[PDB]
Amino acid sequence: HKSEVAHRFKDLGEENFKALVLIAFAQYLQQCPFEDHVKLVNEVTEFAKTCVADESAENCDKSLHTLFGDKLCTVATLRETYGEMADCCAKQEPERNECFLQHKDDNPNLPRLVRPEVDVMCTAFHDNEETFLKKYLYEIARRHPYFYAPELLFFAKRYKAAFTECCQAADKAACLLPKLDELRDEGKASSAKQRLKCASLQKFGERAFKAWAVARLSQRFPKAEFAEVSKLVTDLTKVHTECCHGDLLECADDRADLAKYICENQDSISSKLKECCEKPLLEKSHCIAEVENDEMPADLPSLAADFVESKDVCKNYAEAKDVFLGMFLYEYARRHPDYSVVLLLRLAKTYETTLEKCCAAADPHECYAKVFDEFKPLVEEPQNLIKQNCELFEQLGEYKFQNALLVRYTKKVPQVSTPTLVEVSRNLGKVGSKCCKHPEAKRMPCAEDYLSVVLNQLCVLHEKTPVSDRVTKCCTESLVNRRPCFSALEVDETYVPKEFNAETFTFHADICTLSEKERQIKKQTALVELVKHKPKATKEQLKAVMDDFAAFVEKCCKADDKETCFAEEGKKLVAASQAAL
Ligand SMILES: CCCCCCCCCCCCCCCC(=O)O
Ligand SMILES: CCCCCCCCCCCCCCCC(=O)O
Ligand SMILES: CCCCCCCCCCCCCCCC(=O)O
Repeated sequence: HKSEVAHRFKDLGEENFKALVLIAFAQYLQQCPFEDHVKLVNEVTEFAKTCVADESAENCDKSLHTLFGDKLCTVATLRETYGEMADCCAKQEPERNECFLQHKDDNPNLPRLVRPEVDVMCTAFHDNEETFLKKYLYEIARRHPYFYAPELLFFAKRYKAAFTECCQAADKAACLLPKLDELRDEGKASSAKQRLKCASLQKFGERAFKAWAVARLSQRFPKAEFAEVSKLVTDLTKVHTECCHGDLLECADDRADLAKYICENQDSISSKLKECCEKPLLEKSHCIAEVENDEMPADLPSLAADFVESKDVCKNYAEAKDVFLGMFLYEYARRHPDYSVVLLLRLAKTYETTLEKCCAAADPHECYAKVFDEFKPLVEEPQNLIKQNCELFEQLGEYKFQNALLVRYTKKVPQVSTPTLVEVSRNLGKVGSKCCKHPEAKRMPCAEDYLSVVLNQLCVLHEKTPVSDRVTKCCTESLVNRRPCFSALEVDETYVPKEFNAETFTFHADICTLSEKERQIKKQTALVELVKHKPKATKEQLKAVMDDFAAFVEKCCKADDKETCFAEEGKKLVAASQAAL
């Protein structure tokens, strides 16, 4: 163990090494062009083969942090381009790498990536596959400097497979564009989960991150003993502290070590783990982070013995409050993989709250005796919400279910901008389509997975351009209460109806030539403004107006001379709609 570069080259292989080196330079030097990075990648690879041949060669005994920072500081354009970042070069290496990380620009000033036409992509992919995917790996990495490099590499290989299958197909667009749409969405979703996990650790505390994670790991590894989950939670906390700080190497070493440990101690952890532990280094931690929940042991008793019926429950809890709440959490969670994590955390917080009041009252035992009965209004709320919404989703379809959510949320918070209202109703409509296809025992974790990110994205938007104190209130009470708080918002009785604007309800025949997607957004936009202009309208009245509108679209798109219709019937639909309301 003499050369860090040599070691990492042998472990990753040359292809994976070159890609990771490209990503890491793209994340630090986000304004240099692609060909500057390619030159750096090749110089670093040529040097890396020098060390594979002879670990004693000059410079091979250097730290990777040292080698990386030295190559950063050879860039002659550095001060002209990045300014203050060039002053990091005057430092010695502990502070130098720290100085470089401070100057990472998440959310930089780059134009949005345009998806080219399908045949443009396939010709480019065929004509120079490597530079096509690599230029795009550069564009993505420089836009997401904190995105964990190996995972970015895993997205790239999914893109490669989609172009290899689809570009040799009969209908390229039909094959490819669903695969690119799923990949785009999962890419944005991963970025947001990571920004969410890091915000939990930064603002709310290491404690809440361990609460989460105990819950999740106990659902995932229900056969494991509490001490083994505590160990894993400790390791996870370090891993994610490091990765949030932005230092790629230490983050990745930590996840590798964690992956190695889990794979050796398979027997104390989970059975559904041999597949992930068969795969190469790069992929194992990623694979484990997603592994299916193991099956719980069949012989599991009520928790009531350990956690309500004991005397020596207030003593046990006072001896180590967080270890005891963790054991409660661990036991509830391994029994309920059908629960969301946040639901298990509400149960845990409820138990804590009562032990705190009851362990210092007259008789404890009879004070906290009916404690599990407090769980049931908490469990049934998410369950009922999902049952009702999946029934609704199956009656309407996805699009008409979006419209249903659109009216609900506009009435709840009519001060939100119309595009945001449309975007989240549409987003949550697709959450119905995906999660309601699960059986009931799996709808709640599926729903939480999408809602927590939608809700955190919403809250971050809102702190920027705020609009409603009630939204602020949900976005800054507990992270755990965020979804129920939103669900509990009632229709806004204070809102002054937005004043009628004739153009907002003026339609032209271009609506017949638009895609279904853009037709629906044009119409979903008009629905929001209709509810914002008449927030008192009933479900019956709105369905009266909406049906009349869909007969005005069909009549005027079926008609000899389209655009005189849209203005003539349009005058009539508005006048009659203003009158029914
Ligand atoms: C000359 C310095 C260049 C920097 C070298 C590139 C550093 C990237 C190394 C990443 C190793 C990742 C191993 C996989 C770990 C995991 O996610 O389980
Ligand atoms: C291995 C033990 C780790 C520690 C686990 C402690 C569990 C905490 C239980 C209370 C849940 C609190 C949820 C976070 C936000 C809050 O405090 O309101
Ligand atoms: C930028 C500000 C945006 C604020 C968003 C307000 C629009 C409502 C969003 C509700 C999402 C949470 C869904 C909870 C489930 C339910 O519908 O009961």
